Amino acid sequence: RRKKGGWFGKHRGQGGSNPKFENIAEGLRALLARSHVERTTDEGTWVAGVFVYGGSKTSLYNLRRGTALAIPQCRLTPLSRLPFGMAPGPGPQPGPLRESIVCYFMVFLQTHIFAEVLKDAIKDLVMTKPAPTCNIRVTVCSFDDGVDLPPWFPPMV
Amino acid sequence: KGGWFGKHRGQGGSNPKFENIAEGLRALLARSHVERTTDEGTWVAGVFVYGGSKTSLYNLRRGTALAIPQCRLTPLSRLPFGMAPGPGPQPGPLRESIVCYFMVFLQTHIFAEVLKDAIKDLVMTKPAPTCNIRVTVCSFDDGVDLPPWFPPMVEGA
Amino acid sequence: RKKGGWFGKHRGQGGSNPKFENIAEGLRALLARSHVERTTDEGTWVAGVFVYGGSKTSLYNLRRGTALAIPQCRLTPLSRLPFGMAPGPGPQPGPLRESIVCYFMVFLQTHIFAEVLKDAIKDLVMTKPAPTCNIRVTVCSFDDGVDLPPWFPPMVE
Amino acid sequence: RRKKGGWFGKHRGQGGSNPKFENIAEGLRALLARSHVERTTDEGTWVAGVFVYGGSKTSLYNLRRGTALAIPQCRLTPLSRLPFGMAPGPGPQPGPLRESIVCYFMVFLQTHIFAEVLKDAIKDLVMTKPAPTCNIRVTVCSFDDGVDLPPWFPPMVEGA
DNA sequence: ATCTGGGTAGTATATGCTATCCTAATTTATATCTGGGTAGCATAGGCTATCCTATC
DNA sequence: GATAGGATAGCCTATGCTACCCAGATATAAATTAGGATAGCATATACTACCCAGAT
Repeated sequence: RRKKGGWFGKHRGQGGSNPKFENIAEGLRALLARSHVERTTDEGTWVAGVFVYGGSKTSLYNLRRGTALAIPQCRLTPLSRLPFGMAPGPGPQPGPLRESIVCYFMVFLQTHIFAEVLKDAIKDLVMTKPAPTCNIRVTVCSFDDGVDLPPWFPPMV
Repeated sequence: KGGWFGKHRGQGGSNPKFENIAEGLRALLARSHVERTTDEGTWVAGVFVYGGSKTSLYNLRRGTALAIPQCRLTPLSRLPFGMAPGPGPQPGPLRESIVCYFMVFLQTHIFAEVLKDAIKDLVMTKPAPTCNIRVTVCSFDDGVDLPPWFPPMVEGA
Repeated sequence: RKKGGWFGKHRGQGGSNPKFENIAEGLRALLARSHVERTTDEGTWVAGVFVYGGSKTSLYNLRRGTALAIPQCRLTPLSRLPFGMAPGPGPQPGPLRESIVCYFMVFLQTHIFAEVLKDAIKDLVMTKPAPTCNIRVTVCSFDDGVDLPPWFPPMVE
Repeated sequence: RRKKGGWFGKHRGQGGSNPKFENIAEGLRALLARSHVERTTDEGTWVAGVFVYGGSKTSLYNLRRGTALAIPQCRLTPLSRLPFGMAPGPGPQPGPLRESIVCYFMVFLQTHIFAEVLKDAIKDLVMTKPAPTCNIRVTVCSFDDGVDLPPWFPPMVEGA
């Protein structure tokens, strides 16, 4: 048939459970269970995370949602396009405002050891799969200053 | 104004306001020479100007585009909620606030930091609707493998 | 439900049967690995193959398969093996003594092709499980002669 | 006359002492005693089978019982029949499995220089006397390999 | 009272979500591919006179 | 004058030959579910000069 609903009542950030994302999250947290890791931090301030890019859009988004479900203590940026970086060799370099076709999403965590573990787990999860999935590159982040947005200084929640 | 002027997504350039903003930036950036370019081509750090407002951020994006040759910009995107004070419990991992951001990648730690510092100081000189701009030293060891194919690489080299 | 009684087929009716058909097909496929004549001009029986061991039914089936595979062979009926000299200088059994192990004997014309048939039967048995592998095969060389010239020309009289 | 039946005690492949079989065995042994040979092997390996055939059924069963008690190490089997073979004429040939009425029984002897002497004795002593028995031609199997020398289970003497 | 820069509506186009087809072990039948056991025709190895010549 | 000697039984011991119909191991096509992915409102920008009032 056609798309079962254009608009589902879910704005940005309204992400529910789904069997595909459920399986992806289960695989990730099984990979994330290979080492003693902490899902959160006491202060819960976002100064680190994971950078994931490359590959097709529909695979990058699914990987983002899977990382979300696997770590309910994470913060995720939306996908967006990319520009073209510096080319190798002394030639005509591209413009700053140009739009590529490569997508990316960013992860906001608290610590960096766990962020490295998450990046490694995502790398393994991608490596287990073919399709555009392997084209999805992953790198690290370290927001030493902060991505501060007032995180409701933790009481009982 | 309004309507499709025929210009596609990502067709902009010089303007006196962004020219002045970039003059201030480079004047701050010219107080100490740094290796603004890298041999490897791929960069090791990015820029994450967030805060202010969408209009101020877009103006600063243009003022950063026309500021240095070693800079390429993503479209502005929004930021995930730290923890929403609206409801009782914590929001979902995907919940995204109204604070915007955009990404431009700079090699080396000092050159990456000074662009953000100049942006902050310039918006501090400006009125307040833009003083709420804060940036972070998002340094990545493994780096980002951006696509280096410049738009004129189809018919030039 | 249907057992096997006297079908009127005397001692010598080598009628085709799918089990014996495929057994013989496999045998002559194995027998096709060497270039040895299946007959001799004078057609005098001075050699053959000796096959024994395993269950009675396996031995009979192997004999029928060798018959169908080589229409230029002569096959003796099955019977029970004797009690050969086992190790141990004790009360050796009677010379007439017979074991519970069955056997059948093949009468061919030459000896090189007889050894080829022996090896082919060995391989054919070896590629099988069940009591089939219990079947043993050894060679024969009737240098004296099992000659018995018939006087009945069954083709026309 | 005095034809009978019923159980007579002894089982399959068991010799007996009868004057006729005694005389046949004495003749064979006397022929076999003209030249000493290794009637058995130091490891008990038989490399020469025996294929007494021909004659008639009764004259062959009696020859079997006569050869039972004349040779130290022999492995005579129950009697069976023989395949037909050739056909009268160049072209036609009978079936492969077609078996004639000439009977035989298998024996085994160690070494190739005692099996031939057994053949000669079991041929002459039983053919150069009875008309209906003058057709037991022997084709003692002169193998170049071995057979199942120990086809025996541990319960020797039908005991332990 | 002009400066002044500095933010700023009003469209084509890329998104966070929710929807809809190739594949990939994963069973799972599906045929095979050989071994049991089925009887008259044949078959052993025992018997007390039978042998009947066949033989002295 | 019995016997050489095959041969003579006939039920005892129990062999097998012809051909199979079942009784399972053993590959092996074919499904099969299930895990990947590919898609629409409603927002989000980029570009559009221009407004347009701080800001004196």
